[PDB]
Amino acid sequence: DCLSGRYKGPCAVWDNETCRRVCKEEGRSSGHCSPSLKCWCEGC
Repeated sequence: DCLSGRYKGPCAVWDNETCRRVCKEEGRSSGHCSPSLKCWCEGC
């Protein structure tokens, strides 16, 4: 998996879906948020 390259900011309980969409956009499985308020994209 990788970290989004288009998402930016922290990622908290209100940014997970954001990951879902941004990671979907790139064309991955979905974005998963990290305990380190980060946005991963899954399917990398």
